[PDB]
Amino acid sequence: AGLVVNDNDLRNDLAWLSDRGVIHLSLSTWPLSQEEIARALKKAKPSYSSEQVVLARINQRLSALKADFRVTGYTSTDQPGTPQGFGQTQPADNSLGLAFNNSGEWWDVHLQGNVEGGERISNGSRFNANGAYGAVKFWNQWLSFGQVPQWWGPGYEGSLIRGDAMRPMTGFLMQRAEQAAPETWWLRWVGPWQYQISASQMNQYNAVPHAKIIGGRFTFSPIQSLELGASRIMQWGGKGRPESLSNFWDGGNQLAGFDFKFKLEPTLGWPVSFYGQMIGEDESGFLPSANMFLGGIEGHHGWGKDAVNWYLEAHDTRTNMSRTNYSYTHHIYKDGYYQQGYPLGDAMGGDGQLVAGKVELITEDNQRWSTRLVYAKVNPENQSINKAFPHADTLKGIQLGWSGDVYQSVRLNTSLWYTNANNSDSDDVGASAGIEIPFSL
Ligand SMILES: CCCCCCCCCCCC
Ligand SMILES: CCCCCCCCCCCC
Ligand SMILES: CCCCCCCCCCCC
Ligand SMILES: CCCCCCCCCCCC
Ligand SMILES: CCCCCCCCCCCC
Ligand SMILES: CCCCCCCCCCCC
Ligand SMILES: CCCCCCCCCCCC
Ligand SMILES: CCCCCCCC
Ligand SMILES: CCCCCCCC
Ligand SMILES: CCCCCCCC
Ligand SMILES: CCCCCCCC
Ligand SMILES: CCCCCCCC
Ligand SMILES: CCCCCC
Ligand SMILES: CCCCCC
Ligand SMILES: CCCCCC
Ligand SMILES: CCCCCC
Ligand SMILES: CCCCCC
Repeated sequence: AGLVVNDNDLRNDLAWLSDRGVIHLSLSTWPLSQEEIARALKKAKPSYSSEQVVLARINQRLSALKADFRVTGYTSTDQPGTPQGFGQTQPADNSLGLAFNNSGEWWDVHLQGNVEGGERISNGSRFNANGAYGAVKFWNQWLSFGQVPQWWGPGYEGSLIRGDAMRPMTGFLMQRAEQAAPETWWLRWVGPWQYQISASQMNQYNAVPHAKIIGGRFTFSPIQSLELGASRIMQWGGKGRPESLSNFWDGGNQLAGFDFKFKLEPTLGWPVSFYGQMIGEDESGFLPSANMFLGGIEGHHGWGKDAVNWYLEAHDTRTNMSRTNYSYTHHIYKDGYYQQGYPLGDAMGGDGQLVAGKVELITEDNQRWSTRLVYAKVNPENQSINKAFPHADTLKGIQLGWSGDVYQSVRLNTSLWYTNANNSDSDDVGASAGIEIPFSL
């Protein structure tokens, strides 16, 4: 029960089911309420065997994720050269995680400890409690405290406003549990809708210590084919900053924009969707300005009993696809829209252009083969505020992956990549490998 933070295997399986019309479920605001996954599963309409295979995997995964005790591990030769997608940015070359889990009807507790080797992202200590939260449920709302990662929007490679490519921040978070449409007769048109609010404290944020990220996101689906999102973030507070309830208003540094996802299955019967996101650095009342852009197209197919996932996605984190040295920059918050050098927005940082494609096959067996190509111009102004991509570079890379159960429930995750670069700080070739061991108590 409770929150379900960024998992990549889960998301792709849910997205497959959703875009094929077998379930109806928003996947553009993480973490997801499990109670909302459960509801969509109870009104699931499969018609192929491939679809029953994927379906059965959903609860199996949530059992894995929320097992009483869970040991996780990651090791690698080096940092990947290209930026990584949803659920795929590791903060160190070598990691080891121990988590105690417990949840019920009205509670979710995830006590997570991590120890690290060969830091990529800076920290106070090689020990940390990232991902660690406790949550309680009341009146269909989940209230959470901890270091919970989020994902805001329909993109697979990044969120332009609140992503994953950075250490999760300590704070409060609130959400609907079940996300049904409003009962009120004159609001029933809105459809399934969801809010997320969060107040967080930035870590080691030099230029203005203890800076807060306060934010809000709203989504709704008026028709099964269209989801619409809105989200806003303000960088606020800190040492030498106004921190009054008064100064805290909306009328700091702001980011704000919209996203959408349009499913084609309900009309053309194609298990294909397209999506977009537009976040701006300034706000013209109702619309944003100084805009970063993101768009993509995704498909989801059955083979025999196997499943195939693919997406093609383009990002532009310049200002209006031309102007540089303003995206993820600020004049008060001078370290920019980054924690410990790593972007709170898109994995690239600001002023970046990115096209990426990914295909993956998933066996009945639940082996998962993947292939990923990417082209990326990054940090053209060699901005120090971005430690993810310190230098102006053009990246042309390929990344292969394999996921599979090795022994009973012990799962192994490998990766292998090559990156053509002009001035990277990481080996042109490398390989990583992760492990998951769930235990009962
Ligand atoms: C003390 C240094 C951190 C511990 C690193 C352990 C990494 C092993 C992961 C194995 C996965 C195959
Ligand atoms: C000492 C740390 C080195 C860890 C490198 C392990 C990478 C193995 C993955 C192989 C996949 C093809
Ligand atoms: C068996 C009941 C255990 C409930 C523990 C939950 C306490 C953590 C809540 C923190 C949310 C702000
Ligand atoms: C039923 C279809 C099975 C064929 C799958 C072969 C293609 C996977 C290639 C993986 C390369 C990383
Ligand atoms: C079972 C489908 C054929 C397997 C193709 C092997 C290629 C090795 C890719 C390894 C990626 C980590
Ligand atoms: C029946 C389950 C056994 C599967 C074992 C697969 C081992 C893959 C290891 C490859 C590491 C590079
Ligand atoms: C300095 C560049 C050397 C990179 C060595 C790591 C690559 C290991 C991947 C292949 C495993 C068989
Ligand atoms: C057996 C239940 C343990 C719950 C721990 C909660 C910590 C606040
Ligand atoms: C079902 C009653 C619980 C209300 C708790 C309110 C938390 C601020
Ligand atoms: C059964 C209702 C539990 C409410 C918990 C609220 C704690 C803040
Ligand atoms: C169960 C509460 C976890 C809080 C961890 C945050 C400390 C930085
Ligand atoms: C059932 C009425 C809910 C009120 C919230 C309306 C969502 C925009
Ligand atoms: C550099 C070490 C490579 C290990 C591959 C199994
Ligand atoms: C009853 C709806 C609550 C929304 C909290 C912002
Ligand atoms: C309460 C959600 C706020 C989102 C506004 C864009
Ligand atoms: C028969 C399918 C071939 C797939 C090549 C990647
Ligand atoms: C991504 C592999 C091709 C790189 C050479 C331009």
